[PDB]
Amino acid sequence: HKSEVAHRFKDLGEENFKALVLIAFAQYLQQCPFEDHVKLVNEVTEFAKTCVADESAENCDKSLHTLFGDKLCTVATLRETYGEMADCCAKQEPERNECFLQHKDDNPNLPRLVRPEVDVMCTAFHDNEETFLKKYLYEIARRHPYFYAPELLFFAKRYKAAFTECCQAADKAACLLPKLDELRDEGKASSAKQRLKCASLQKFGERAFKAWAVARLSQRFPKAEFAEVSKLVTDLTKVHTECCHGDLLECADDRADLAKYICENQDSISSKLKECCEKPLLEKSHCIAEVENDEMPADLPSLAADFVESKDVCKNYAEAKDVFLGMFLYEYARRHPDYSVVLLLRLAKTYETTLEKCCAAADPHECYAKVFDEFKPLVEEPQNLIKQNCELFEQLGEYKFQNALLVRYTKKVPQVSTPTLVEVSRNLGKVGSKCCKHPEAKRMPCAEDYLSVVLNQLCVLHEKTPVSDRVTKCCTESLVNRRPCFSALEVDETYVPKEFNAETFTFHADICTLSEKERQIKKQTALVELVKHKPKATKEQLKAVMDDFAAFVEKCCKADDKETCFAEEGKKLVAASQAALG
Ligand SMILES: CCCCCCCCCC(=O)O
Ligand SMILES: CCCCCCCCCC(=O)O
Ligand SMILES: CCCCCCCCCC(=O)O
Repeated sequence: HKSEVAHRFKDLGEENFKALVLIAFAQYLQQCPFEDHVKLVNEVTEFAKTCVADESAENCDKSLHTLFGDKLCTVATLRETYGEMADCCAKQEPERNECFLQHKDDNPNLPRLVRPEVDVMCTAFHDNEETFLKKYLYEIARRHPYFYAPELLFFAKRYKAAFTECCQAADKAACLLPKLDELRDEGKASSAKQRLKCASLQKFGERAFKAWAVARLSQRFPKAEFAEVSKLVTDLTKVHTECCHGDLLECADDRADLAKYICENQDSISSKLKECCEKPLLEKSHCIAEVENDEMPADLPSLAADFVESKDVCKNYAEAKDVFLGMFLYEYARRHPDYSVVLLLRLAKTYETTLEKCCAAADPHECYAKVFDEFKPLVEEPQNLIKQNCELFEQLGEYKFQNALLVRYTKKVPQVSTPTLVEVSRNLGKVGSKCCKHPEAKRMPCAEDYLSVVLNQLCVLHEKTPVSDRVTKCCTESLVNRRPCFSALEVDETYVPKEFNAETFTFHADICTLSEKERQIKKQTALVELVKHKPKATKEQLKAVMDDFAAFVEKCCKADDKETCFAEEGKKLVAASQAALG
């Protein structure tokens, strides 16, 4: 066109336009004050309007990149607030922007964001909802500089809706709070999955990512043709590459184009792309990305036919080893939307391995014959894992469930810090409630989805401060094998118990007046230390100590005399127990 600005303005809309302009400036200039950005966004929104009136207007022709970088350098403090960054402003653009991208901090040093009181929020909301929302958007944006802007703007709207529906309720806290807590987990998972994808794309390479994308796309569009899927796995991979790099404009467009393409060729891909394809430009890609699995064709051959019996398996495989393996995935994946992608990748690598051992010997069509027999154990393991954990989560609550995990993982890796153990066992438990809620069909995939980021967080920390060689083995190990590795660790027999400390087992009646949250975290932290001290304790010897401690609290946090019963009856328990546990 002529005016790239006008086009995007007209396209996006004043409302979404200003929101994104802010998020953008916020992600680059993570240090300037809110008041500073609003001024920028306004100066910018005013310009764009100029172009929407007359495209020939000065600069209305300039490239978005050029215009953007021009304003960033309009920041005087730049040199003292950012210093080195102010140096980028001295280059021709290809480099100037490339320069900017570099000085983007992934993990800056800002004060953790504290959640005000429901009523303080609801009032701020009502008084001036624009600057209240804009201000909070600016706070999130600057802390997560690589979060895909449009997706962030999409959470924003989900936030604006919780306050709208809740701030008008009798019990605003019972309404809002459980909503903010959810939005928080989702937003945190989302940012972790993005970061996780770029990490793997660089660590493991284009091949692995393409293999992942194939199995992934085959489950959703089981009707599209492998040629169609390859077309998409190719573009898709190009999209993450650019998005990961950091350029929002490039990333934004790449996503736009691929979304349009998918829509025009709807029929060739899936039947469920109905809604997503009618939605506006800003929601299309996101919608499609979340879309539901199209139904898998009823009449289709068997796999053993084309991949087990066939005496060409080796001829076609050697002709092009990757295109053939991708076919196996495409074929196996669209037949199993109930499998986790990592399970699929686990099979493809098992197939690839035997295919290499058999196409090089006597009579292969007989070497790789008992291959599907090798898949059984691989499949049965995660399945049984889900069954056993969802069946137990049904016997004990989410809390009494998390505790069981606590015991399990502390015995596996006692070395791990206690606050870390709790955080992890906590998260895992939550994964237990959102996934065990689906039928045997959507379980495995649900689990892998959450587990991935959870497990990755565990490694990200451990990375910073290693503590166990065992976690490091599983963590730096195969991404496809991370989970299995951990489920594999056995009770650490090496580990030498920690010296007793009653201070660590000194509870004061304050626990009587603590939110169910702090109450648990309190009892749960003790539980961890308890096992770190006596790791050979049984579930019997432990269910006992836990139950005794159970009634105990009811006896003093409800007695006319409090902190006494907590010091007299307590002295008795730490004693009875100390002995009960050899
Ligand atoms: C912002 C990255 C923080 C990582 C935390 C991931 C959220 C845990 C997922 C969940 O249990 O709901
Ligand atoms: C294992 C091959 C690496 C491909 C990267 C896939 C990362 C997706 C992580 C997830 O969301 O679960
Ligand atoms: C230190 C954190 C403990 C790691 C737990 C990893 C989860 C594996 C799932 C399971 O087998 O239950």
